[PDB]
Parts: sequence; structure tokens; C-alpha cells
Amino acid sequence: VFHKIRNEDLIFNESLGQGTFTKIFKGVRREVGDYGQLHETEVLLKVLDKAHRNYSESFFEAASMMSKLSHKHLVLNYGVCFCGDENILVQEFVKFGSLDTYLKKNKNCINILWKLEVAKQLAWAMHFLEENTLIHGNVCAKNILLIREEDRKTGNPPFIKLSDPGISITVLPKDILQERIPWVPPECIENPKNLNLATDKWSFGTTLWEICSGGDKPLSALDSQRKLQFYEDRHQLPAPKAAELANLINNCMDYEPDHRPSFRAIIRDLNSLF
Ligand SMILES: Cc1cccc(Nc2nc(N)nc(CSc3nccn3C)n2)c1
Repeated sequence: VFHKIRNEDLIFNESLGQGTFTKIFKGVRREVGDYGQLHETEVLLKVLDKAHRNYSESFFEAASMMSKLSHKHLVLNYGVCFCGDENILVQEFVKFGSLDTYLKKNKNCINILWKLEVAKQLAWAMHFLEENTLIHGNVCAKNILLIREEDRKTGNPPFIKLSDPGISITVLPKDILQERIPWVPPECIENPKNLNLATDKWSFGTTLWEICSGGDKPLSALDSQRKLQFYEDRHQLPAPKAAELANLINNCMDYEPDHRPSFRAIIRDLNSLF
């Protein structure tokens, strides 16, 4: 159960746009920290309308279940504000934000070894979730958060976290799932009840395609109906220009869910590209 944060300890400063049925803000939380020190902590606030009850329950149950598994590559949620007509997730503010925007802002001037390190870190997060049999269900580059940039002097790589899962595709409207092709796997387009650990292997492949493509969105030129035809004709994504990960992408985006490799196997594969 999330720690309850009082509305009077939350300051909303900047509107940052929308997620899927969420409104996003930057703000500050006033809190008591270690040694009793009084802090004003930068937070990322995700607002859900309590009138969308099924969506809010799904969102917060997913955030809560993943925050029960503390891990270096999983986002920190500080708690929640049951804030009148809205329920608000109070999350850590990750300094460099979403990875797809970061890669665009850096004009894909990122070397393959950087991409390999981020891919390995996500794979280790996903292996942890797999070992815990916890489905994330919305793995994508917008949900990879860059804590720190590479530091060439120390040799330290970039460091990422995986963000909260959001509303489950088992409750979302079908038209939203189709818009989310090719992150949502073919079996879930056929029936959202096919959500499974295998779902995250597919979406991991799509996310590696994003990373290798400098934050482009696959199939962006296709409307929903052509995205369904993509899957009907069982096509595979084009190799990214950073084609070093094309084989892994295709191996994870296997139309047969039971053939998608374990994250332990994915990590070994990534290591062998060094
Ligand atoms: C540089 C910068 C700019 C904006 C936000 C951050 N920090 C951040 N921290 C967290 N925890 N999560 C996210 C993604 S939330 C989302 N969904 C839809 C839109 N936005 C913004 N960004 C950093």
C-alpha cells in the first residue's frame, strides 16, 4: 500500500503533457527525510480522474505491485495523493527524462556501445520482473528514464530506469491498443486476455528498435488499419540503421509467444555483441 502524501505538501509547477488517460506535471513535495531534515523534493506527478474508476484502479494497482519490488532499474514511486476528485502518483523526477526524447534531442549522436549498455540494463530489469512473474505490459522507449548521462572521463555508462506500467491493456479501449502497434504484440490485438510475460519480450524488441533508431517510432507512417495489415501479413520491422541489434529485435518480436527467448538468454546475447 502506497504511502499517503497530503495535498498540502504538493506544489504543482509545470504542465508536462499527457500520458494515456493521465495528466503529467513537474512539482515539489515537502517532506521529512533522513536525520529529520526538511526537504523540498522535485517530483513527477501523474494525475488520474477518479471518475475513470476502472482506469485509475488499474493504473495504481500496477504501480503498487511494481513498487513492492525495489530494484536499481525500477522507478521510485514515493506514494500517492488521494487528492479529492483525482488520484495522483508521486514519482521521482528523473533528470534527463524519457529516452526517446533524449535520443531525438541528441540527434542520435550516440554510439552503439551506449545503446548496448542501455539495452543490457533494461534486459536486467526485465529479467528481475520475469523471475518475479510480474508483467509490465507497456515496455517502450518513452517508459525508459535516463537518470544520468555517460561520463567519458570515468568510463561510467548512461544509467536508466523502467517507469511505471500505466493502465493495463486488458482495460484499455481496443482502438488504443491498435494505435500502440507494434509495441502491443499480435496475440493481444487478437485478445487482450493473452497478456502474458511473453508480451514484454515482444515489446522489448520494439523498444530496442526505438533505441537503435534514435527515437523514431516504428510504423509511424501507418494508420491503425495498415498496422493491423502489418500483423496480418506477419511482417517484421525494418532493420534500424544501427543494425547491430536487428537479429535480437527480430528474435524477440516472434509471432509465436512461446518462442520468445528468456531475458537471461537476451542478456547473454547482448553480452556477446561486445
Ligand atoms: C528533462 C525532463 C523533462 C520532463 C520530464 C523529466 N523527468 C521525468 N521523470 C519521470 N519520472 N518520468 C518522466 C516521463 S512522464 C511523461 N509522460 C508523458 C509526458 N511526460 C513528461 N520524465 C525530465
